[PDB]
Amino acid sequence: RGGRLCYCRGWICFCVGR
Repeated sequence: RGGRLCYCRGWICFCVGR
């Protein structure tokens, strides 16, 4: 899982941390 996952999809990018 790493820790924080940032997903960028086009002109919007969100990132979630656990």
